[PDB]
Amino acid sequence: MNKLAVLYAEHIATLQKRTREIIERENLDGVVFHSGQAKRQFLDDMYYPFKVNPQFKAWLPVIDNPHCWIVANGTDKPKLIFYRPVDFWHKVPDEPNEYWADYFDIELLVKPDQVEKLLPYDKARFAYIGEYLEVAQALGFELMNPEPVMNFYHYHRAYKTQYELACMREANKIAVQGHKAARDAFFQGKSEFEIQQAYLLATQHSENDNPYGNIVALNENCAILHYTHFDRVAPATHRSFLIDAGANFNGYAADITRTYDFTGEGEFAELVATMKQHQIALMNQLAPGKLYGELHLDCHQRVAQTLSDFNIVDLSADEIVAKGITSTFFPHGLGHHIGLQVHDVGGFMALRCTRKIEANQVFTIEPGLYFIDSLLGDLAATDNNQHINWDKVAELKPFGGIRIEDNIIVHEDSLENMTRELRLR
Amino acid sequence: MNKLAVLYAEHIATLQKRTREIIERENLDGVVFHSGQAKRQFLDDMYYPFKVNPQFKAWLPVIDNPHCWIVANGTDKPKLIFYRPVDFWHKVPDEPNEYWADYFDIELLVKPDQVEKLLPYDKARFAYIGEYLEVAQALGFELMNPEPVMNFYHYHRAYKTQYELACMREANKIAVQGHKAARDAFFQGKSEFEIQQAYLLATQHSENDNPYGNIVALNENCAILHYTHFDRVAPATHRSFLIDAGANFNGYAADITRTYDFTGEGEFAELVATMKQHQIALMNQLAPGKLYGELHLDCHQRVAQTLSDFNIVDLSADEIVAKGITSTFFPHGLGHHIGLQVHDVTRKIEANQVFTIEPGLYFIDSLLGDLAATDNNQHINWDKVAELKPFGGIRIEDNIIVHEDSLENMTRELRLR
Amino acid sequence: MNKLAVLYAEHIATLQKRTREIIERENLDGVVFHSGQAKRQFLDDMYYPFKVNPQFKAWLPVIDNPHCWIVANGTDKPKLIFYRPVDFWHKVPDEPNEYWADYFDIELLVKPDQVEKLLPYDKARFAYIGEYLEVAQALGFELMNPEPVMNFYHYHRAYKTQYELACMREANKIAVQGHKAARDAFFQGKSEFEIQQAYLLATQHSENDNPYGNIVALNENCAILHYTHFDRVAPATHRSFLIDAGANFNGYAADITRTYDFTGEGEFAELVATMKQHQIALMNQLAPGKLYGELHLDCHQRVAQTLSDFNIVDLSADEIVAKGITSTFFPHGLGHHIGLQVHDVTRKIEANQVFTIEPGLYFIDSLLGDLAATDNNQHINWDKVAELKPFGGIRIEDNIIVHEDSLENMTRELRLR
Ligand SMILES: CC(C)NP(=O)(O)NC(C)C
Ligand SMILES: CC(C)NP(=O)(O)NC(C)C
Ligand SMILES: CC(C)NP(=O)(O)NC(C)C
Ligand SMILES: [Mn+2]
Ligand SMILES: [Mn+2]
Ligand SMILES: [Mn+2]
Ligand SMILES: [Mn+2]
Ligand SMILES: [Mn+2]
Ligand SMILES: [Mn+2]
Ligand SMILES: [Mn+2]
Ligand SMILES: [Mn+2]
Ligand SMILES: [Mn+2]
Ligand SMILES: [Mn+2]
Ligand SMILES: [Mn+2]
Repeated sequence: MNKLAVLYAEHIATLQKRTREIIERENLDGVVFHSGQAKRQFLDDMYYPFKVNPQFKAWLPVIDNPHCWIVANGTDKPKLIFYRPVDFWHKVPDEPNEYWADYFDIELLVKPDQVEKLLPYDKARFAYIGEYLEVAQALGFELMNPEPVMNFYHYHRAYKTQYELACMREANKIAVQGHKAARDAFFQGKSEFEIQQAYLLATQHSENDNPYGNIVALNENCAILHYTHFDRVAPATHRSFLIDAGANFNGYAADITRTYDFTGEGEFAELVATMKQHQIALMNQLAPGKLYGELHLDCHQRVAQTLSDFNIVDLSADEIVAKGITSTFFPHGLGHHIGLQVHDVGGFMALRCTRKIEANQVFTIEPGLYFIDSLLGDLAATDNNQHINWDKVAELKPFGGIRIEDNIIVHEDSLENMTRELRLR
Repeated sequence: MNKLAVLYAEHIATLQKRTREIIERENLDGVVFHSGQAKRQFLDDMYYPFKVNPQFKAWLPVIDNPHCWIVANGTDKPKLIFYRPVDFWHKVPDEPNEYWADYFDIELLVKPDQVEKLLPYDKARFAYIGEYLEVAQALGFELMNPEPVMNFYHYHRAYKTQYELACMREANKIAVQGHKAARDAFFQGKSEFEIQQAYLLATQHSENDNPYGNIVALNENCAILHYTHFDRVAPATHRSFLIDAGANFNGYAADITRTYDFTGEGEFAELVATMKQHQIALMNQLAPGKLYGELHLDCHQRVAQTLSDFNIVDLSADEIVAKGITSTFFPHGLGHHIGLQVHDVTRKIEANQVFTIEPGLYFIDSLLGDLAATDNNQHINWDKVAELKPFGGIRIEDNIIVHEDSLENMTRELRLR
Repeated sequence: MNKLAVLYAEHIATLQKRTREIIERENLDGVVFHSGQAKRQFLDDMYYPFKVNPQFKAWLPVIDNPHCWIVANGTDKPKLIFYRPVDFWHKVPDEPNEYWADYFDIELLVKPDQVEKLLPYDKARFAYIGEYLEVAQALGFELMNPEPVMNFYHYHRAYKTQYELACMREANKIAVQGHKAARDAFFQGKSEFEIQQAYLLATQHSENDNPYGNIVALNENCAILHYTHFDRVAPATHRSFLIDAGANFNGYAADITRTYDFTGEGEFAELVATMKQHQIALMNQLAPGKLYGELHLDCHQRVAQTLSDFNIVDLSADEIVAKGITSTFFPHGLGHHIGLQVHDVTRKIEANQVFTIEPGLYFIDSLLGDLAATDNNQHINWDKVAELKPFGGIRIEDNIIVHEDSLENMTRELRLR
């Protein structure tokens, strides 16, 4: 059989159920999900890569097809207007024939402007869920992405079905295959660009195939949080390596990060090691009922406990915390839900210190320690400048920073660290 | 077909399951729910209006019928003993033939005394849930409203089934109709008595149909938190109007309050608009996991803020809260659960619970006098107090359903400004 | 009709469900539970008393039978290999014809070795849960107590099913009978040994039947937390008495502790009454969501308050908790989970869980001596310890079921004070 296919059946049933609750709560005849269209480059004839509407790939693993429409009410079989053009120019895939095809009443669409006769006769009562408000309005839809319907699905999107969890496991598997190849490459001393190419080859992913734009940084670039470029020339000296990169599976994202030392023995190599442990401990705290805010205060606690131990700051943890200086070394959140979207949706009425970690939710735990001169500077401009070992900073500054991020499934009974279980030390 | 009908199924199921968990926990063979009886007036042949046992209508929408009995163990089908006299004096109704009828095994009772026959022969382990202790004892029951069972059912009453929420929506619907007609009557310059008549006609409710005695206050009566009368004569001039009033549907209540300024302008009209903002802002703080306490505090802050911004108290918000002055302008709670009973049976907000959000701001003598004797007296703009005094007070209250994902303000979704 | 009979259905259903949910997650075709075997005494022909596999009885109440196996997946009716040998030397029980029988496909085993014939043909994706590894491997199994499967059931074992709650109620009932008989034996000045025999006779339990090894202590013995021996000879003088004993029902256990003062007046008697308070006060801070750690810290608080009130210590409750001396008069936990195992398999108290709130205050030389070698020696009222030491200590343990709507102290609801 197909473990995935057996899971899918329940996935559909879950979405169907949520579709019924919501159109009732808002008195709708049904919800229409538009996959989107391709965007044309200004004054050109080229297009940007296509990126499906999350709300559409939520139902099925069709992420590379524009002009597809889902119309459902939760009780009847959902309709799938599937775009399958015909023209010798582009290769034509066979009609939908995989396990999910059976769960929809599929109607083939050959021309994007022919969709109206395939849609409901009276559209006034169906909610349009998509980006092209103009096109919907032309077809007769009047309810444009109703906040109530959007927040509803978004709220439940935080609770991953079994098919979703399996999908995400697959995405993690592919992503580590590449996080290791990218590792080897760093140690072989290749450039950021070469390593990035290594990661793509190992994940069999094209650049536009991955969930977000990879961060492949070396030495001081590791401090650029949102580093996007890829130097083509390998640094003179290879010191530090930080790579934030994921992979995709049926529309679900993986979001892993790893920092490395080139040798594996100096101060920095030591710093990373602390972080790893800190990271794993923060990972170990996830449990239904916990408030993210607690793991937050604890991450910052551990940061300060690290800044004090490596004499980066000549104070104690409680004071680095208290005086409020841990944020200039760890300037971002500890984690975020993740699924169909890297920084996934959810939460009571459209990550907070108040939100509660619940079962079947997926998270990233990504604590970090960075030496970001811009942020480092503003610290020297306050009467805290005194309490810091600047000589120590410049001693590490050339390594940029550290980040370790895993993707963890939270079960009612336990934690499943997809990343580490796949053995990515 | 019938939306209420479908949801009812799950209602019964829920109640049946709630019942099982409890007769097992307390080792009972079943629970008996007595609709109640009609109270005769002293020395007279007249009676009081009938008021069904809450514990009884929790199961079905039969609220105008005395001498009715429900006996269930949560496992077997629930047993309904249905009072139904026969005679020419009173109009007799067609047998129970509505959606709910099928979920019970109905036994027609033609006379109150002719009931013991239909009840369980060995009422040893059956608990009697009702007001009529003696009547029960003489029948054979011994367990009288056994506390653990009452607190049990009452705990779970805070968690409404879908059926219940649908009933509540319908009651808010009716109640808003009335609230609109009431507002109209006010502006037409009618009297409290007349505004009240208007309300009853729009809601198609008789006075004894209200889930509670309406409050129809005009001008300074708006400061009487429990104003009971309806003046037959109208005010010389019309300034303010406060109406707290709801309605009923299948035993569920709506509890809605709205305040209005007659001219729509002046300081009071703006104070009501300020209040309306706070009310909505409070309603918007509701969310599963949260402590009502939190909302209570913020409400007092909102009052503190308003008191300062309008120059009622010459102190900053924090100054007004710190000195506990707010409580003399807003003496009651912020809200309560609502359901089968208007005031339904630290505490954390949770899904499927229905609350009222009723911030208020009033100018009450008793309390302003008590304030004048606390020395805070030399901190409040007694001129501004006297200026607004003639308006009485303000209160705005909605009924909100709290879903796991969002809020459903029944009252405002009905477009009752 | 019957009692447990009904609740059992839902018991099976639930374990079935939990099994489905786990075989799939671990990619297993099924799980096999081994009741166990009777261990033979070295070089002899006598055996140890049989002690069933918790994981095995977790399904049905067959705790005295070795060579029994359960094979399930969560979807198919569960498979039961019931060991039932035949021969004139032993009495032969009828075939399993009790309510729990029908929930299984029952295959009788007459000799152990003959088990391979009834077990899964391909044992590749079957997890063996038992302690007899070599026998498993020799049978074909390879998956021996896979950790993620063990941690699964155990996690859920913390949530009892109605049936399981019934069974535990019965256990508490029986235990309380024995706890009252034991109580009287104490006042009648009997020896530890006699008191125990009194407990056993009242609870109708043979020594090996009780959940754990009963602790029956008198005087200074009370300070020995794990007192295992029973004095055959009564104490010269009768001061104090601590008894930690429980019972067994269908595999479920009771674990109650009561401390007494012979005279019923005097420092100790007082100190005991107070402890009783703190125990009831704590038993009341039990509620879904409560953080054990908060209870545990509040207990140590009351302990420090008693150490200060009875002036055992010369410091304020807080300074006592401050210098952490409290850990020398209360060296053990505040409670634990209980169910199929006495010590059942930062944490929050959920509903449908069962806890043993068991606070205590003891005069252990072993620790007082350690404490006297610290600057705290400076604060301790030694002249007071010598006045209590002769009584050993105290411990009041109850078994409470946490429901979502309320709390249920089984022990106390049974009348044991
Ligand atoms: C770019 C983004 C996907 N990486 P991240 O959100 O996991 N961590 C940030 C803070 C760099
Ligand atoms: C009379 C009662 C139903 N109104 P209320 O409880 O909503 N507000 C009170 C505080 C005046
Ligand atoms: C022997 C054991 C079952 N008793 P307990 O664990 O409840 N208390 C300890 C401190 C003796
Ligand atoms: Mn079709
Ligand atoms: Mn950016
Ligand atoms: Mn990342
Ligand atoms: Mn991330
Ligand atoms: Mn009870
Ligand atoms: Mn009153
Ligand atoms: Mn009201
Ligand atoms: Mn109210
Ligand atoms: Mn021991
Ligand atoms: Mn014990
Ligand atoms: Mn114990």
